[PDB]
Amino acid sequence: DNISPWTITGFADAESSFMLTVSKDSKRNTGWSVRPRFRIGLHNKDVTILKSIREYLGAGIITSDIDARIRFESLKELEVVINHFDKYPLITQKRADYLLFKKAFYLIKNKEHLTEEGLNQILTLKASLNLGLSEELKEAFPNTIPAERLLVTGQEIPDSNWVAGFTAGEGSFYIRIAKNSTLKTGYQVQSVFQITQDTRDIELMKNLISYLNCGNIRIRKTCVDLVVTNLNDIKEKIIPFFNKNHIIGVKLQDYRDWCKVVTLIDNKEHLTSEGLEKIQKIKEGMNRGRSL
DNA sequence: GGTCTAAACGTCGTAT
DNA sequence: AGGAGCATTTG
DNA sequence: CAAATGCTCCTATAC
DNA sequence: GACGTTTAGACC
Ligand SMILES: [Mg+2]
Ligand SMILES: [Mg+2]
Ligand SMILES: [Mg+2]
Ligand SMILES: [Mg+2]
Ligand SMILES: [Mn+2]
Repeated sequence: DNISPWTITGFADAESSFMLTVSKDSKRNTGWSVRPRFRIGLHNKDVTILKSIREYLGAGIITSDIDARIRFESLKELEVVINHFDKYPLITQKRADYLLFKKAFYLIKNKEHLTEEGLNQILTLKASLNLGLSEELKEAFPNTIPAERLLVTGQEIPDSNWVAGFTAGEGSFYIRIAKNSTLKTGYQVQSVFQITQDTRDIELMKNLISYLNCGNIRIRKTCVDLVVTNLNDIKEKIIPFFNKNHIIGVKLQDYRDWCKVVTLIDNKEHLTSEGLEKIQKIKEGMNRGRSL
């Protein structure tokens, strides 16, 4: 069963990397090797997420050693990647990374990089890309101005599957058991839904809430969590949403278990000892407690 | 004051 | 998630 | 040859 | 990402 282009970019907003590697190479005429890359790497457990992305695009090399990756490094394969994101844009601050990457891509594809002028222009871009220029690259190209980075603002969720894609990456479905004397069982049971993202996209988080019509912002010193704790919102909004917009990967099974636990809470089995014991068993085979 | 939900407040460690 | 470079193939 | 791409190993904090 | 405890205060 094929994936949706929107869950792809959603997941890519969450997990993907756009990269430029600039390495010394005296064999080249500038003395420097310049290449672009696009990659997603994750736990071996989710090889099959990459496989469904590879089936979709018909491009990309998949590896599996200590982790599992899908990479696009040739021009032929990057054309496919750029055809994708021009048609289905990113909406996090990764958009800015992408626009820099795309800039550098054209330079390279057009061979404009085999040139002092090009090489320099490509560094301005690298300087503003993800982690910027390293201490040694800063030395090799002294006082090179970082290219202007688009501050990505006022973004509207383009498709509901974008959310399913993004929460497949940054989302979490867990059950919170709290030691509390004032409950007959001695514990509080709660269903929590969560999305996490660096504070630079707090704007985006704030209207995911508007999009879903539920949840609270939580700033932890920074990061931002979108947290839904309200049981009714989980019952009427979150579950039916993800029932329509499918999570991909192993998280699907955590979602199912979680969803099963919501029913139990809904039927109030969490207020009886047998209920609590049952939930604890499901919960312990869930997220961090699942296996091979 | 008993029982409970919501959510504020808190932290660990590795998948990404 | 993000990084860098040696190894090998290409034209 | 020199340029492109393959392959594989290093780093570390946003989730 | 996912696990844990404390606090505000609703409802009976
Ligand atoms: Mg991320
Ligand atoms: Mg994950
Ligand atoms: Mg990082
Ligand atoms: Mg993460
Ligand atoms: Mn992530």
